[PDB]
Amino acid sequence: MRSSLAPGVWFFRAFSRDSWFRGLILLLTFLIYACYHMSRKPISIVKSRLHQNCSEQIKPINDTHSLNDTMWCSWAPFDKDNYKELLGGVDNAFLIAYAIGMFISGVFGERLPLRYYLSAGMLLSGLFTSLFGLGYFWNIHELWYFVVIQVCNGLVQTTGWPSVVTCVGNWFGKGKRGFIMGIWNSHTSVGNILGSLIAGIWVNGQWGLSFIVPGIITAVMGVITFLFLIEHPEDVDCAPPQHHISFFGALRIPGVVEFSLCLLFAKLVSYTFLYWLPLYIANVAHFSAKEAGDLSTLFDVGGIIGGIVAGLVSDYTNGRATTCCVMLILAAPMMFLYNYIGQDGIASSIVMLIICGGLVNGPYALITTAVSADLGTHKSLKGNAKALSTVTAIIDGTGSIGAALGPLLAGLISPTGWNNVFYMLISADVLACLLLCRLVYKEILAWKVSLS
Amino acid sequence: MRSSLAPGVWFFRAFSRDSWFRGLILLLTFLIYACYHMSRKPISIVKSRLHQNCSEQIKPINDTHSLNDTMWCSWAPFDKDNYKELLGGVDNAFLIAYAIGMFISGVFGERLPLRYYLSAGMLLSGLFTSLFGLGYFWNIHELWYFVVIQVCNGLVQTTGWPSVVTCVGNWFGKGKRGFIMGIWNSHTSVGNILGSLIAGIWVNGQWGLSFIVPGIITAVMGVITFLFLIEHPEDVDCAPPQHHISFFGALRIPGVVEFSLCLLFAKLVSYTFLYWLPLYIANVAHFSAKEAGDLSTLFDVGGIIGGIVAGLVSDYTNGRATTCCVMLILAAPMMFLYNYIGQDGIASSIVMLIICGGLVNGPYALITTAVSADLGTHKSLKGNAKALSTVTAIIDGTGSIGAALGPLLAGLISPTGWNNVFYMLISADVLACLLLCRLVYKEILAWKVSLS
Ligand SMILES: O=P(O)(O)OC[C@H]1O[C@H](O)[C@H](O)[C@@H](O)[C@@H]1O
Ligand SMILES: O=P(O)(O)OC[C@H]1O[C@H](O)[C@H](O)[C@@H](O)[C@@H]1O
Repeated sequence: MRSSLAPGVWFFRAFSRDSWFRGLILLLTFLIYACYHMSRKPISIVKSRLHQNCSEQIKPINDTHSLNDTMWCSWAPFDKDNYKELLGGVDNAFLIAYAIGMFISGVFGERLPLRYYLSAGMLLSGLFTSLFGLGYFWNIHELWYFVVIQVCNGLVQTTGWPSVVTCVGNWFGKGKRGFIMGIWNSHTSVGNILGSLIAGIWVNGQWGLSFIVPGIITAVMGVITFLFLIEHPEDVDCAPPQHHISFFGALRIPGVVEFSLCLLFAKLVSYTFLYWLPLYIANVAHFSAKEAGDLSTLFDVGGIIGGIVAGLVSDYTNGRATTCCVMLILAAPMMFLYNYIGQDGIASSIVMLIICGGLVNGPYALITTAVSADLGTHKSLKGNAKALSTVTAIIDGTGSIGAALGPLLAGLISPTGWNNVFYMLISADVLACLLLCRLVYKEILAWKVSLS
Repeated sequence: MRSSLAPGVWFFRAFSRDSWFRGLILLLTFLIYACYHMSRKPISIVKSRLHQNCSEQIKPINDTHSLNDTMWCSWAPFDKDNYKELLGGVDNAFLIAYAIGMFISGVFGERLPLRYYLSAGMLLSGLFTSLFGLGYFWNIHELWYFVVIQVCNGLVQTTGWPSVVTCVGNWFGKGKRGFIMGIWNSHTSVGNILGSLIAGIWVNGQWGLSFIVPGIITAVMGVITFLFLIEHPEDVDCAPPQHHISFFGALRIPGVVEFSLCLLFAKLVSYTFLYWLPLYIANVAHFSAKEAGDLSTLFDVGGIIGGIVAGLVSDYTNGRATTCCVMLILAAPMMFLYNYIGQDGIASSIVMLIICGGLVNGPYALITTAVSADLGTHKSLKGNAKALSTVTAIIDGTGSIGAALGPLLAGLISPTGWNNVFYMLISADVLACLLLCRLVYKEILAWKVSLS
């Protein structure tokens, strides 16, 4: 009768029954959509391996050249002078089929059960990623094989996000916001920050195992999701969350017509860093393809902090739009200085990657809730759920056209120098920071009430 | 309303509230007493490193010899011809202080709370194990340092077992027996089978990190036990388990006087294999000290199977004594054949280690319950709890004198050849299989009732 309860189980018994079921559904859907971004990454890390320089390459013992070849280093379709323009098509042959997939998944998406539709997405997303890596063993040398695998990997892998938002919205109720779901939104950057560390291993050597291993980890987390997913909280009998064509008319609203071209510009800037940075940092600093991949991750370790800090500060100050304009208008001088003096001493680049990763990938997770907060208050009121569904089908529609216009435009300027790429990416942030004609003009208008 | 419950959570919701609390207390006390046996092991794996042969050793670049030395391979007290007799004292300077510690812990043991007495045992058991390994960095060359560390590591590490049996006996109630606690009794062999794989790493080279790392893993599982230990099931309000000097007179009973000298012989045989086998297998097969340590584990992977099979078969057949005499009387020809033709072709030794590990370490976990079942039925009946406590203080008393007589006797015969060691270990099994004058004569007596 002398020994009391231990501190561990006395801590663990404080939490209610509901607060464990709304607590493991964050740990499930964290590791689901992190494993999606781990799958999408290694096409962007192996680009400095499919074409390379035979001058620094040692001569082979096995005679596979004809003494004037210099094409036995390169993989075979990516061999000529256009190794940057024939690869910028393979980069968005995934993204165009992804942008069509997000639009079709707004029709045939709710008509299937969620656990049978998310787990058959993570299995056919781990199949088609690895058929891209089995091209190394079957030594297929054709451009028309590596594209159809991408156009079918883009159309399958769109089952990830519109299932995760419903699985969390059934437990928490359409737009929670706090410190916990500020941590949960780093699930799309943890995926990139360990999709480069895992895939990087096999690069120098047999690169076919850079696509097979993240094509099997996604296939196993497609089984774990099939065994342990709970859609609606009435299943385990927990508590429900506590509650709170017309297209031509939709262009007449003073809303969408200036935010559709603000999600187009924002994602340009983020996705060209997602894809073409492990080739830039290998081409300028003259590293290998393991030192190019592992150095990039310091962009994402700033992308985490830029999502935490801008989420807290926009909760201390009411209105989540005036803290996006500051970071967008401040990102441009930092990436100009990073192109200016950021590739000689590593103490400069380890600072500059983290700063231009905080300032670019920060507001990316914030401007969507910022604009959806404004479009809730209109003459077309909150009761018209179909009207808000259609006018938020448009914004996230052109948001994914800004995806496909990123690396396609980056893979045609890049043979004319890298500096012209950063002029475009600096001009795009200032063209994207023109949301202030509406949201900032309303938010500073409502701060004079602090005088009263 | 179409998606049902998943198979995973529908499986997990079948088990009652009590069956998780009596289910994690096996997973805690498995990893506690496995981490004790991981700590005790690496003195037995590094013995082929503290003294070695300079003939196969390459000559050093740094001049640390005087051209006739041949003692710069050896560690400094273990250098002369008696490197097997000065090490057999360090082997049981742990075990004598352990045998005194088990007897003192029958007096001052219940007078402390269990969670404060098991967690200060796994911390002062990870301190004094690692002070033996800090002798490599402080390069102390003295026999009188490595013994006092052992005589204080033996006296502390006796807090392990008489706390684990009370922590399980409060939940399950003095002697459960089934397939689950047949698996739980392999916790003393999983510790040896991963105390050789972990410690083996640093042997060839800096052997001081063969004692520091299992001196820190025990120190961390001394914290995990401090946070998550539950003694009595009235603490979390589960269900209680369902229930069922006099020393000179204790020698007059027809019991103890022939089982005290049966636990003395049984543990001799097991402990000389626990300690002196990674030196035998390095000395005969002429391996290194990583191939000697990793080959030994195939003894313990037979020690697991010999504990599972003899636990099931003694439940299919009533009476747990006639299945111990078979394995003890059959172990002797197999270890004779293992000394005869078991060190030339590895396909022979990989069979023979597993067979003489099943037949030797099998009944070790079974004869104690076999004798405690018989001593429950006597004229001194089950009500006299102090009488059974005293007459089971004697059997487990001399059980630990059989510990200290093992490696001490093995470290004085071993400079006269290894074959004379196996003659002693073959004679000890036949001298230990003379329990049949009492238990087998009673058990075959009660099988004629199967005729009626
Ligand atoms: O993860 P993606 O495919 O880039 O989708 C982008 C969506 O997820 C991000 O992580 C943000 O949480 C959302 O603001 C954004 O709409
Ligand atoms: O684990 P040891 O210190 O060798 O203690 C020996 C005790 O534990 C073994 O694993 C068996 O379960 C018991 O029959 C034995 O009495």
